[PDB]
Amino acid sequence: LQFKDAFWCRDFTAHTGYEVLLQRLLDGRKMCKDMEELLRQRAQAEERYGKELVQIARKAGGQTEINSLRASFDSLKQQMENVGSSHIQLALTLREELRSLEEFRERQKEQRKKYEAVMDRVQKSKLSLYKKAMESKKTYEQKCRDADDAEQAFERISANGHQKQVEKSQNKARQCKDSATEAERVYRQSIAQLEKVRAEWEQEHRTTCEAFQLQEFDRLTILRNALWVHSNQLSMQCVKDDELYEEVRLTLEACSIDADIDSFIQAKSTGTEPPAPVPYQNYYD
Amino acid sequence: LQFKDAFWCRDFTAHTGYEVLLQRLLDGRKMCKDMEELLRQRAQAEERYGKELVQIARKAGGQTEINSLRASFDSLKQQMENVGSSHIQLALTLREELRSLEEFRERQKEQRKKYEAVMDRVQKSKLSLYKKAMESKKTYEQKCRDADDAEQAFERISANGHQKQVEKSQNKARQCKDSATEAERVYRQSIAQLEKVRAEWEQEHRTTCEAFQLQEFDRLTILRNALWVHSNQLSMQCVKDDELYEEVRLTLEACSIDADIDSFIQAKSTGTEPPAPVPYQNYYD
Repeated sequence: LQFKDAFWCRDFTAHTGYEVLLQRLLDGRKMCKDMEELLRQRAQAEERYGKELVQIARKAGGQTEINSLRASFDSLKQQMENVGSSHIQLALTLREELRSLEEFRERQKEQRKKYEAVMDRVQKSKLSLYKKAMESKKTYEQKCRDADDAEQAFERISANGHQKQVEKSQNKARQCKDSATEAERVYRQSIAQLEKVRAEWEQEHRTTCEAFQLQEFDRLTILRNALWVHSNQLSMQCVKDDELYEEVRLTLEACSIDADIDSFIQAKSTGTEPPAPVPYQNYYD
Repeated sequence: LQFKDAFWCRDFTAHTGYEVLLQRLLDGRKMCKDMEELLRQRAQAEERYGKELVQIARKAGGQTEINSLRASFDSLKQQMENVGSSHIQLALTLREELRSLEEFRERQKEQRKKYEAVMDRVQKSKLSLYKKAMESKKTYEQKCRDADDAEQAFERISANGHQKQVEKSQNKARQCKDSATEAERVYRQSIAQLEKVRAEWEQEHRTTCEAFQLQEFDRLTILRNALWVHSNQLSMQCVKDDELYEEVRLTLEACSIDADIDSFIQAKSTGTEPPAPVPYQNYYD
């Protein structure tokens, strides 16, 4: 199905098809803004979260610990900062995707406005010339009835009437037929002018429908792609973080409880022999 | 080598080995607090981050969109709330791990204080009896020098001195030797009392060292496992989030651009034929 084949109106004076299509583009524009707002707020959350993780890592303690357990705790603080910075970078990625959608939306608005100007102009002219044609049609039909009455009035009083009275109706019927001829010419001219604009309107409408369908195809394409890219970027963030936390686990594999205890003893041992007992010392021996 | 075999002092009055071991337990207690503070702050970040994701999802728009693209956007909002709620649950998980370490830390302090009480009592008694023994040694040696002087005074005048003077110095020298003998028995007893406490101190020291080593083994074990659990819980969060974002991609695979355009046309189509042209209508037909 195409837009150009499904949004016509049997009513000559109705442009509901164009109104419905234009309303769809406005609804699509709102959808693009909502997708933009979600990216903006998500980016703000990621930056706030990422900065907080970095602050926790930089301010965390562990300075009284030594050896392999210290190296494992230091690894966690280091990888926390790496995750936090990676989320700050993710916020920049989301804001670039947001900027791309923002550019696409205004580009579509610019082109949409041009078609709106053409359609508004030709639709107003079409309804104006239709109004004039129906006014000319009414006048033409009244002038015909006026001419028929004048002719019937002439034939009536021309059977036993005075030449002066007949001459009055003779001229009145002639003037009425002249007015009917002129009203027909104006009516025919009104029909010709309306037909010229109707042909232009039909082509512009069909042209606009093809353009509006291309905009909708492009918008649905870029919005579906944006959701796919967004979901992948979030999934890629989970993979990056998992790899960074794995670095902590790898350090933990090198953490041996016995080695740390042996390391403390070797570094801080004060002596291996208890003090000798205090004996009695004879002052003369 | 063990704590009980490596933290002795050859100096009888020094307990640096016990002081060094006690300092290590205090440093280890600070390390447990630092691990507690990191978990506490990480939980706060996860709760704040999780709550923000839920609010973004609940307030996000998309109400003007229809059909499969709407279902994809609604899927993203739904999975955002599921991720946000999952992070709030993660914060509760972290606070339970934090509570477990807090309980372990205070249990160790309670037991540590008990060993400190035993060591403080026997070390002070050991230093007290040593001080008294050295005082008895000083008194005993002074009484001996007094006896030597009294004996030297007797030997001086016993060659050409008056019998009365010689007898007088003989009695003074004998009385001084008696005082030195009495002071010797006091000195010998001081040594015996100190030796009983020295043996008691040595056994208590060895007992405390074995206990302090068991505490260090327990602390290093629970802190190593806490880091392992923490890293695993964060990695499990990456997998949970990745599974939730995968649900969005599954919805996107069912998103067809042609189907959405066809669905809009079928629902909003206004007509398939353009309006007929307005002809000139002869009043006499």
